[PDB]
Amino acid sequence: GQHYLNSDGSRFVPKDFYPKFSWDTTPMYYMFGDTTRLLEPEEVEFIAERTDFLCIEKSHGRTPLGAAELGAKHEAAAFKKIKPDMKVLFYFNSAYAWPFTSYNQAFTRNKIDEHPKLKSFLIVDPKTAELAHRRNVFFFDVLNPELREWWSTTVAKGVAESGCDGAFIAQMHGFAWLRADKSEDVQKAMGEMMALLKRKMGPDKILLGNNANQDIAKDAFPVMDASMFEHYNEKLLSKESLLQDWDDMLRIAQAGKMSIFRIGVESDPRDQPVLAKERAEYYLACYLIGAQPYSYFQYGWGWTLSSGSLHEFPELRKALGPPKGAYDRTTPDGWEFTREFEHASVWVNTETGNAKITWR
Repeated sequence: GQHYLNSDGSRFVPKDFYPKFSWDTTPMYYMFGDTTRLLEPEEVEFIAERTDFLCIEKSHGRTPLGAAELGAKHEAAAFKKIKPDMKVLFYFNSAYAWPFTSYNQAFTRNKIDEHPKLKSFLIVDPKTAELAHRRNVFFFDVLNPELREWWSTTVAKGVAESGCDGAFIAQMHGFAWLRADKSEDVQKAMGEMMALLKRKMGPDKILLGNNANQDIAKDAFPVMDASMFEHYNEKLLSKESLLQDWDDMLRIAQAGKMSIFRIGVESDPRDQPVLAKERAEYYLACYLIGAQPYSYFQYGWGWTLSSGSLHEFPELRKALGPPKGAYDRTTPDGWEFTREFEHASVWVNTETGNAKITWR
């Protein structure tokens, strides 16, 4: 047991800048933000005890501090005072120009016309000859080389100003459905933009791409250090999608990269804390079937500070230990899966949505 082993028995060799990893208990990732407030010291202590790897969300602290990158800067420092080697990621969306950081402050109806260069980075709706938008939030255009340069420099600036250890990049799609005849070009452009960002952050920084297991992200995946399975709808939680998650987790590990297996109970078929606490065994089991070295579980019912990060899910603190082998599909075409760890036996039926982890 001298080196962490992927489920195929190959050795996983982490990069020197990766977060800590252990099988002692369930490996965790946390992700949260609150527009209205910073974390209290006691909340920082709570989360720090439970993870070595987290991300501050897109609006955090914007009201008290005036800009969301200042929320990130504040929490990164607060966490690192406790655990200096905690890894804290800065969030930035590749698609929606959320106007919550100072960097994106111009992307509002009342300011964007005064910033013609920034405005020129945005997608136009042909039906109106006006900016495309979703509820008054504008759309970056990844096909615009000037946008790729500006955005990648901006994210690197946010990482540097906030003292974070890398970036969480939301969205890989580049609004391809708005220019479907250029879908392949969009995929390649996303790769180019991610590659610019990876270089501009400099050494020892983590690049995590949300849903970068998907085909649309194939040109971006090589430069990523990590990828998240967001499970953003019921379809992505189907028995077939979970089997695909497990395949993808192995492929990501074989590439030397990290995965985050994230669950939001908001996509469960069924009061959110009660439901999430009841369903934790099932969703944890789904992660453990496929878990790999330098993979992490995230659990809750959303992305705000109140969406689960501050609740105790007791299963996540129980002794786990290294896997004894890859999972077994109990019957070759059935939907029962098992896996044995040093301190636990995992059983899940992903067709019926039931599980049992026997902790030993």
